[PDB]
Amino acid sequence: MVDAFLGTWKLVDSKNFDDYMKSLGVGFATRQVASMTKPTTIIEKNGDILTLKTHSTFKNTEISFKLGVEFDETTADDRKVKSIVTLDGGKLVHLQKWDGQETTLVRELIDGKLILTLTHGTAVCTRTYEKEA
Ligand SMILES: CCCCCCCCCC(=O)O
Repeated sequence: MVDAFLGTWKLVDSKNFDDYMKSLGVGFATRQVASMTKPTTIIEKNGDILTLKTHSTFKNTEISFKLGVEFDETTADDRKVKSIVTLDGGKLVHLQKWDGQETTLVRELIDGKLILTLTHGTAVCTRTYEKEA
């Protein structure tokens, strides 16, 4: 039951993204630009294959995956990670692993908004997306 996630979403609120980027080792100049960007996230499905696009004026990313199947991913900050996306309690949980480190990207629907929670180390960032029609 991934169907409620599908569509086009626009960032409307961000808390502590600088704290998350610093924890990942992102350089101050990239943090500047990223702090002022309002990405568009598009989530599409074709059968068992999900595609997640993140578009912005700064960086674009795209991944395609099947739920529960590991994949190789190159992140926006140029980390080469082993990724798995699963559905857990109605949340879309994206785990990235590299160099014995982990970060989670959890997406949940609350009151029709998409809440993305990013955790690395002690850093927790919350990003709120709203559906575009
Ligand atoms: C340039 C820093 C990149 C950090 C990793 C990707 C974070 C995604 C944020 C989002 O989709 O809203």
